[PDB]
This record gives sequence, structure tokens and C-alpha cells, in this order.
Amino acid sequence: EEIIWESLSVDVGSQGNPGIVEYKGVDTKTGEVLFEREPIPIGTNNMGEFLAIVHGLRYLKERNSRKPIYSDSQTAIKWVKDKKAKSTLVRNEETALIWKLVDEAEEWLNTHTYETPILKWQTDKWGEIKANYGRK
RNA sequence: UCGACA
DNA sequence: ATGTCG
Ligand SMILES: [Ca+2]
Ligand SMILES: [Ca+2]
Ligand SMILES: [Ca+2]
Ligand SMILES: [Ca+2]
Repeated sequence: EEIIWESLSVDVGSQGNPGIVEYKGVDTKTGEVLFEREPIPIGTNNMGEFLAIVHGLRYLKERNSRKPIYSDSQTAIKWVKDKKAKSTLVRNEETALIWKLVDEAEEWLNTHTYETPILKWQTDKWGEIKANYGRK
């Protein structure tokens, strides 16, 4: 379809997978960075993509914005839709932080409401999502 | 056996 | 390579 420029685009950035994970949200039109998560020692790409969308949901809700959120992650979009992050990253002391954030994100989703449309960013047609990290 | 999204 | 879904 056509790009809805009046929106929020989110993405994960990592060093290894599993590895160090962070994420950010930007204004789709300008690329202005609206939020960024402090790096988490160990996590997966999908967990990060998931946390980015949920944070985007909370970010927009707090500001009473009805703008949609763009994510290029089929997995993260589904996890948010199901309000359940089906990650199989092992749960141990080293992954405790990322899992805490994931569990808290799920917790938020199951105790709050929103109608924010979560749209699939069509990378194969529009290029890389505006919140992207690293080379293509 | 892949196909796809990262 | 690894994380996930269809
Ligand atoms: Ca992405
Ligand atoms: Ca988070
Ligand atoms: Ca949803
Ligand atoms: Ca990237």
C-alpha cells in the first residue's frame, strides 16, 4: 500500500543474536528519535523487536496519540497481537534482564487497552525501516 | 523438506 | 551463524 508518514517506526539493534540488544522509535516522516532503550547485555532480535513495539504503544498512549506503529517484524507483530512473546531464549541468570522486560511488557499489554494499529513495514518495497541500525 | 520476516 | 512464523 502507501506509507502512512504520520506514524511511529520502531526497530531493534543488536551485537550478536543472542547478544547485546537495544531499540528505538522514530518519527517515520522526519526520522527524529523519540525514544531509545539502554543496551541490554543479552537478548534476541525478536525480543527486542517486541519490546520496541510495546514501548511504542505505551509512548503513544501516554501522549494521547492515535498514530499507528510501523515494525518490520512479523514475529513481534504477532507476539503483540497475541499479547504473548513466544521467545525460546533460555531463562537463566544471564538472560534475567531481557526476560524481566519481556515479562513486564506482556504484563502491561494484558492490563491496558489501545487501538493503535500495528502495521507491517514493507521493506522489500519501501527500503529499510526508518528506525534501523547498521548496514542493509 | 522448505518458504517467509527479521 | 541465530531468532521465529507460515
Ligand atoms: Ca527490524
Ligand atoms: Ca522495555
Ligand atoms: Ca495488536
Ligand atoms: Ca539493521
